[PDB]
Formats: sequence, C-alpha cells, structure tokens
Amino acid sequence: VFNDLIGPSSQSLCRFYNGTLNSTTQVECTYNMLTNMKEMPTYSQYPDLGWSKYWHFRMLWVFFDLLMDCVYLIDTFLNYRMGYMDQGLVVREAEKVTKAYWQSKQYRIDGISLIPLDYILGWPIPYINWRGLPILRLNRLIRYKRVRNCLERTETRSSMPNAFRVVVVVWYIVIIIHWNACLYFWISEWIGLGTDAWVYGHLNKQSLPDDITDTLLRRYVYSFYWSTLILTTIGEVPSPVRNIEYAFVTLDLMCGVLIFATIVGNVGSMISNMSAAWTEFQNKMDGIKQYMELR
Amino acid sequence: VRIRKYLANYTQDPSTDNFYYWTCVVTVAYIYNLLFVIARQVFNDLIGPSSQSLCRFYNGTLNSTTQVECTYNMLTNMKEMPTYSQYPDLGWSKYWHFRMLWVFFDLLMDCVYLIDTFLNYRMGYMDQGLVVREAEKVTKAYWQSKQYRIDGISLIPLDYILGWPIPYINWRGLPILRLNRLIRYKRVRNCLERTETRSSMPNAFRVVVVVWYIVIIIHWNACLYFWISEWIGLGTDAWVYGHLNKQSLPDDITDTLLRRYVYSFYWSTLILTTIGEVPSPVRNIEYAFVTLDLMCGVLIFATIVGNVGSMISNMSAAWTEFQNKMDGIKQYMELRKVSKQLEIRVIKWFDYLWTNKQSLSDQQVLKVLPDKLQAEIAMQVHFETLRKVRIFQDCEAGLLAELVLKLQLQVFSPGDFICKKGDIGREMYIVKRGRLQVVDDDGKKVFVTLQEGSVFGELSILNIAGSKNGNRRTANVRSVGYTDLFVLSKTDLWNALREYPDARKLLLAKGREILKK
Amino acid sequence: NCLERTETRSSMPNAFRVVVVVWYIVIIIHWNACLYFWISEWIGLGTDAWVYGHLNKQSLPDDITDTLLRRYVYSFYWSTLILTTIGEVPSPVRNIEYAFVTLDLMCGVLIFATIVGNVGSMISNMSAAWTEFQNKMDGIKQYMELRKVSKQLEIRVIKWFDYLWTNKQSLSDQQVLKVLPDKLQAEIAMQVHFETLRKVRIFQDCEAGLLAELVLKLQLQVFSPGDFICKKGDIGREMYIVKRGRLQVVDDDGKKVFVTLQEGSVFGELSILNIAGSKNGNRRTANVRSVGYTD
Repeated sequence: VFNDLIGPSSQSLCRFYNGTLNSTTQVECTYNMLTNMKEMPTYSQYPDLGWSKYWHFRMLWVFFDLLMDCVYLIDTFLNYRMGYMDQGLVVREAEKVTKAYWQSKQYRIDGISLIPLDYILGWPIPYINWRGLPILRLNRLIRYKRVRNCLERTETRSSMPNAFRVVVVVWYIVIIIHWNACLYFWISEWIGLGTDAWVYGHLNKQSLPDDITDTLLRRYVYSFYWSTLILTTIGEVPSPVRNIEYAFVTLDLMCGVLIFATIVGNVGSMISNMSAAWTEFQNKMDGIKQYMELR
Repeated sequence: VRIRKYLANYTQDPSTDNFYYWTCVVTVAYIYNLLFVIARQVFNDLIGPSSQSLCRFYNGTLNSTTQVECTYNMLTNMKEMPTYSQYPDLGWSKYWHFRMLWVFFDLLMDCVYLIDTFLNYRMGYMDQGLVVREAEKVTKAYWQSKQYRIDGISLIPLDYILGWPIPYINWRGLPILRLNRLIRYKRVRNCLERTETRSSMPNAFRVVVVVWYIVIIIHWNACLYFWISEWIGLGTDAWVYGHLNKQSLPDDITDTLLRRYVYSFYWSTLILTTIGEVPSPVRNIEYAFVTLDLMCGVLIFATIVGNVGSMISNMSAAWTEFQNKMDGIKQYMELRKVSKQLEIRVIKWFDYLWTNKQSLSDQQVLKVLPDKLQAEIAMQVHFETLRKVRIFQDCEAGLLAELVLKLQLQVFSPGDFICKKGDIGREMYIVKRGRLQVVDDDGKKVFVTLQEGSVFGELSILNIAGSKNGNRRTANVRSVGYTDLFVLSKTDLWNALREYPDARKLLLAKGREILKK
Repeated sequence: NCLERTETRSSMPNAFRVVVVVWYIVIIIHWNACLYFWISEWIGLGTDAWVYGHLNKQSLPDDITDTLLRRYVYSFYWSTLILTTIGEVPSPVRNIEYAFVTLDLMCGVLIFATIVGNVGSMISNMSAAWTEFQNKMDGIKQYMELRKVSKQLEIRVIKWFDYLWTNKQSLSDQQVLKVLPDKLQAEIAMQVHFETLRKVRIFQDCEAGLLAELVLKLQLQVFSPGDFICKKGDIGREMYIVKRGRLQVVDDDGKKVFVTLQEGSVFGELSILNIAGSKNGNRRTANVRSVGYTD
C-alpha cells in the first residue's frame, strides 16, 4: 500500500507559480509545496523507477526478505527432519521421519509458503515498466501453525502468563489496526487522493490541515488514526461521500464492533483474572459477614 | 391419477433429512419475505418508480425556468427536491419486466408456503415414541391442534389484489399487506435449531446467524428511517434525507435509489451501534424517533454483541480452562518454593497433555449420555486395545462391558515408575499407548519390553495365598516414554468378578498356570 | 416489596424484568432531563451555546418554536445522549457546565454500564437452557470428532439429542430435587406421575408411605428405537416402569414378538429378587426391545 517505503519510483510534480518567471509551471514538489496545497501532486515515473537513488533502501528490504526466507528454508529443513512421537517417544531415525514427512502432506504447506514470486514480480523492473507487486509475498503468511505453537508453548512455560496474554492481545490490536490502516489507504489511493472529503488528501482537512506537510509519515499516521477511530467505533473521522466509501465504512464499522467487542472482552477477562483469588476470598468474606450480620 | 393416489395417502415424517431440507427451503422463502416486503413498501422504486421525477430547470437557450424530467445531472447538486407526477398507467408500460420478476418470486415463495401447508396437513405427530403415518389420524390431529389458523393467516392473498399499482382505481399499491407471511416463524426457528444441533461447525453457524440478525435489524431500521424521511417530506430539514442533509447528498452526489438505501443503511448502522455521527434531529417527531431508536440500539446491540463476545469466547474455552489449571499449578509451585526439576517436569507433562489432546475428555460423555451409548462409545474407541487383552478376549460379554465402563486413564512421565518391588497392588493396568520396561532393583537391566496392548498387574491384586507375595508387586515396572494406561482398580473388578463366578474360575485357573510357570 | 412480590409471582418473569429496567432507564433519563433544564434555567437560557436557548442551534434550529414540549423533548434527548455517552450535544462553555457535563458523563458511564450489563444478562438468561444444551452437544460432537467415532453412532447420538430437545419433558428434575422440601417434592411426584402410578401392579397394592418413599427414588432413562433394554443373560439390577413408549419382547435370534408391553406396564421386578426357587435368579427372563423412543 505505502509503496514509497522502497523509494518513491515516481517524482511528485506540483503545479507552481513562480513570480519571477510570471508563469505557472510544473516543478518537483519541495516540502513547502506539499504544505497547504490546492490540488494533489501529479506523479511522473522515473526512467529507472527510482533504482538510481533508492537502491540502498531496496537492498535493505531485499536483505531482510532474503534473511526471513532463509529462516523459512531452515524451518522447512527442520520440518523435513522432525521427530514425530510414535509410542510416547520421538523417532530419531532419518528414513522414518522423512517418510512420515512425505505422508503427512506438510510439503504442500511448506511449498506454497516458499514460492519466490516476490523476487521476480515484486520489485520495480524498469525494462518491462513493471511497478512491482509486493503483495505476492502473502504466501509466507500460510505458516501460522508454527506461530500458534510458539504462542501456546510460550504461555504454558512463562512465569508471567497474564503479562504475556496482555502483550499478545496488544500485538493483535496493533496488527489489526495496521492492516485496516493499509486497507484505508489502499481504497484512498484507488478512488484517488484528494478527490473527495473522506479520502486522504487536501480536501479532507483532518488529514492535511493548515501548515501540515503531506509525507509518507503523514499518510501512515493518519491511516492508523482513522483505523483507531473506526475499529474502536468512536467515529470522529470525516463522513463518507461516494457509495463505495459508505459500503467500506459500514463494513469496517460492523467488523470493528464485532472484533473489538470480543477483543476488549478478552482484555477485561484477562485483567479480571489477575486478581481472581482476592475476589473469591472477598465473596467468602461477604457471605460470612452477611451471615454474622443477620443472625 | 398416479399423483392423486400418491397424495391421497402421503404422510410426512418430521425426523427425516428431506423434511429438514424442506425447512431450509421455507427459511429461504421467509428471508425473502423478511427483507423484501419492507424494502418494497418503503423504497417503492424497487418495482419501477410509477411517478416521474420533475425537476425545475433553467435552460439558457429558452431563457425560461421550466419543469422537465430529471436526468442524472439535475439530481446531482440540487437546490430543491424533485416533484413527482404520476404516470397514467403507474409505470406498467415501462417496468412490467421488473414487476413480473417480483410477481414471479412472490408466486414462487407462496407456492413454497402452500407446499409447506400441505406438509403441515399431513405431518406425522409422535404418539408413543413413534410417528403416526396413517392419514386420518394426522389430519384429525392437524384439525384439532389449531395449526390451520397460523397456516391460514399466513396465506391470505391480499398482496395480489391491493399490493400492486392498479391504474384504473389509481391505487398506488400497499406492499406491506404481505406482512402476514412473517407469522410462519416456527419453521424458521426449527430450521435454525435443527441446523446447529446437526452441524459439524456449530460456532461458525452461530456467528453467521447473529451476523444475519444484525443485517436484518439494520435493514429494517433503514427502511424505518426512510419511511419517516418520506412521511415528513424529503429535503424539508437537515435530519431528513434530501438536499438539505449534506451528508446524504454532498457535492457531486446523485440522488438515486441506491443512494437512498445506502445512506439509510449507514444511518441505521451509526444509530444502532450508537456511534451517532449523523445529523442531529430538527423537529420533535425526529427527536422522539432518534431517542427511541438510540435506546433500542443500546439495548439490543448490547445483548447482540454480548452474544458475539460469548460465542467467540467459547471458541477457545478448553484452552482457557487448561490455562486456569496451569496458572493455579504455576502459582502453587512458585509460592511453596518447589525446585526447578519438578517444575519443568510438570510443565513438560502439560506440554504433552496439550500436544496430543486425546487424554482426558470423558467427563461430559459420562455426565449426560446414557450408559448404553456410553458403552457403545467405549466399544468403538477402545476396540484396538480391547481386542488384544488376555482377560478381555475370554470372558462373558456383559462382564467386559461392565469392566470397560469403569476404566480410567493415567498419563505417565518417561522417567516414572509404575510399580516397584514392594508396593501393595490395588490397580490392574492395561497399556493403551506407550512402551514399558521391567527392570532390576538397582542393576537396571531389562528383561521384557511390554508393548502396547500388553496387560500386567492382575495377579498382584488377587487374594490367593498360594502366591507368596500376595498384595506385593512381582516386578519393577518403568515406563520408557510417555504412557497412557487403562487403569482398572481392585474394588470395581472384584465387584464385577463377584457377579460372574465362571470367569472367576477361569482367571483362578490362569493363576494356577502362572503359579506353576 | 411490590416489585419483589410481583416478579416472584409472575408467570412471565423475564418480561417483567425487562419492563422494570426500561422503567428505571426512563426515570433516570427523565431526572437527568430535569437536572439539565434546571441548570439551563439557573445559568440563564440563551446565554451560551451549551445552555438551552436561541444560541444553542440544536435546541432551537431554523423554523422551530420554543414551547414547553420543545424544552422537555430537547432535555430528554440531551440526557439520552449524555447518559449513553454518545455525546453528540454541544460542548460546554462556562466552567460550571464543564463540571456538570464531566460528572454527568462519568455517572452515565458507571450506571449505564451496570444497567445494560443487567439487560445483557436478562436477555442472555431468556435462552439459558438452549445454551447449556448446546455446550453439552458441543462437547459430545468434539469428542466424537477427535476419537474418530463412526458415522452411525454420531447420527444416533444427534438424533437422540434432537428427540431430547423436541419433546423437552425428559430431564428437568434437578432444581426441584435441590431446593424444594421432600414433602413438596413428594407432592410434585404425585401430581405429575399420577397416570403412571395408577396402573402399576405393585403401586396399586402397598403401604402409601412405601410408594411415596419409592417414588422419590425413581429416575428417567430415555431409550433409542433400536436399543435393547434387557437381553437373556444380563444380571438384573434395575426394575423398570414404562412412563411413555412402546416395548416388545422378542426371541434370541428369531425376532418374533410375544406380547407388546404398552405404557404403564411393569416388568423387571422378579429378575432382581433373590429367591433361589427361580432358576435364573439374577438373570433376565426375556429379551426386551423398545419399539420407538421410550422413557
């Protein structure tokens, strides 16, 4: 969604009226031209799609992508040699664990989660004029079983279990609000920024107020605030204009009602359970104090 | 004549699966009525508009302000709402295809209601645990049960007469006269109950049903808001839908039927969830409606999200009860200063107990189910261990049923001893899953390896004084890895073998054979 | 005392509980409406934009008359939006209005949290028996899924549960045997079971306190239409009385009926008696098979 994270690959061209030239020309946007603008900047692509300036950011992202795919490959090798529990004991002979690997159909879950489409079609190629699809690395999210086993085997073994439960539901909250932030800015890019007053842009006037620059940090910070106000159903955001914005805000508010109702219900139960022994002691003392009062 | 002699003695069995799929068909027809009768009453352009919108227009070529029919650029950014003038045929010359589509679906769901009335007329009531399938008894029990009034109010065809735009009477149609089809709610409630008892994904069906309840409630409040916005008059004040609302029709937004339903659905979503980011009311009847609607939204959405929070709390209830047991044991071993190796042995036992998760789930089956079905469950699960056990292959069959209802599971650690040389024998063991080893007292050298299905510990609980150990165990027994054991006690086996003397003579003779071996 | 002695004696208790908390809601919002208009009169109407008056512009908009009905209707709407903490009212201006709105919003948070908690509990309790039945069915369906029980036993168990919810007169004796005294439990056991106590051959000829002491110790077992109650070689530990259902005695393998034991018929009383003159003793004399469902 926020495709300026790898470098912008398209220079912003604001319309500008220099008084010395006495002409209204399109030049590249500085930070004073993104502050208090009358229209959104038009983007024109670089001929190399930004690779001559932002190769250090792109090789940082490529290095972390290769590091987590090597972590996925070593996890696939440990899946290939995993000792299954047969009769209460693990099996440590190689032919039995590879045969029980190939019979259990774990290799399809390990194989869909390692298709390297992201190294081919996930980066800005200038020769094809391919802008890159980073969403083709969504196949790495199919390995959720190892994460669920790590969270289960952490909170059975942890000496502070309620602190880990609170940290895990806070991480669930931040990941849900982040995915709704990228969903809001994908719809705000798809409709067109600055076209109406619900979409991010210059017409929103909560997104870009007086003396506020339009940067990538402003885009993520306003989209995170919009999803925080929508998913907690405070709703102090601009009301929708077009019908597809009404459909998205209605679906997002009902999803926010349902899943934040269950999430805060879990947080209220988890902080009710941090002093459950004191409350059960207090119910026994309330019963005995009421009995000795009435008799 | 074949369908006449078939229908002369047809009687429906309500317990069958074909009747349950018929209740799904009646649920589909009921959901059609429950949405589209109030959508057709309020949003009456769903059947064709039957009144052309006449916007006031100033053409600069004519230099005159005339009333012409509204195009989509004249409903976009308007200064006043369009006045409606009726067609002479009430739109039947243009919108007969939409009206015959609605007439065809209305006739299809009324034929579904008629076939459901015929199955009500021939429904087999349960008399003595059996259904009745003779025709005179089920029609007499139909006419005595007063089901015919509920079936008869729900089939009055007022909608085919006064529910459509008739041009000769200049009758604009009352689609709300098809609200009598909503009295058949018992078949829908039986379909939802008999679906979520029989479904293998019950919590997904519960979540889908409360999402459908949410959408039907917000849709009925959407049609209620647009009925009050039509009744007050659209565009007359800033709470009502119209041009003065400025959230309903902003800059460059056309006023269509989709805009009316989409804004009314958004208004009821913000009112019933009590976010309230809608225009504040102006007239007093709008204040009364918004106050009543907000209090109804507080109450029924509080109970609905309470149900959704309980239903997604119950999707992981076993993990939370396991975590309360682990929290109690971890708090106990923290405060009593238990050493580290017993604590890692206990949490490794709990990691094993959640990893296999086929250990201890017998409690609700032993609570609510009858003993014949509990015995049949004990046959069908445990059959691979009941087929190998040396006493269980040679007994009376009711004796092995009475013994297999009294077994229990004990999970054992890989270092744990099951018996030592000098423990008193009070339990007989059957290895359900796991590997066992007999060893020396201090030498620790194996003699035999007791595999799965092997039975031991039955002579150490027998009371024959010819065996010199008596109640003492004959050998050291150590589990190799983790071990589930079918554990038969001394007392329950001695009761069941007291009730059967001939198998007691057989096991006593096997005691003589193991004494002379 | 009138509300307590109404909802103990009412045949619709949950409807009375819902009507009483709706009356509590309306009386609380009415008293906060009169509290808001007393402070709006005391400060002075139309002096600022939080107070009722002409400067409020939600209270008196364009073409809205200031009447007594407008005063009560706007004050009731203001307290409905404050006590439910929607808060779409004008923000306060003077400091005493800030103190009143802060105190009123915190009172609204606390007492409407407990009131809607009571309403959520009261409409959760209107279908508590169906949810407890569904927890038992969820446990049994999860157990038969994980143990790989075959399909015909699973459809027999869910058909038994469909019958157990369809008649719903099977097992509801637990709270009566808990809290009620044994004289009233005995009188309930007389008044319900009288059509089966009038036919039973031991129960027509005994001492009356003996039949009371026996009828407190009975129990219900529901039987499937294929199920056998006794076979030829089971040890007799139970005496049966057919409360509702049809029974049949059959051969060992020939499966031909001899008599049809109807409702009210008593059997299984000689097989538990310890007289050695009967050659079977504890063994059952005949095969007994239920025809349909059988209590």
